[PDB]
Amino acid sequence: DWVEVGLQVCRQGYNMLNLLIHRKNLNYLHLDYNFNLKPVKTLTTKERK
RNA sequence: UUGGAACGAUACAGAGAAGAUUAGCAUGGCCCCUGCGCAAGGAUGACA
Repeated sequence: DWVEVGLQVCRQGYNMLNLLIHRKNLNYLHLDYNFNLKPVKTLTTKERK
């Protein structure tokens, strides 16, 4: 069903973007399920860079 | 007891300013001046 494929692709794209986010083993950027990227805390300027 | 992280965390410190800084004397250069030495050289005074 097309809805099932859409859900699968949304989950797979979330997984791929999550893999890209934790590329350099940095865990202070969180990607929600609505695909909004936000820091998990008040990140320092070096970590922001 | 044994693992995450280790380009991190914390601790200390944080003037992340700006610099070869600055006073005296002697040397050295130049022009005199003064004294002495050295090598010569000028002009001049003096009777029986």
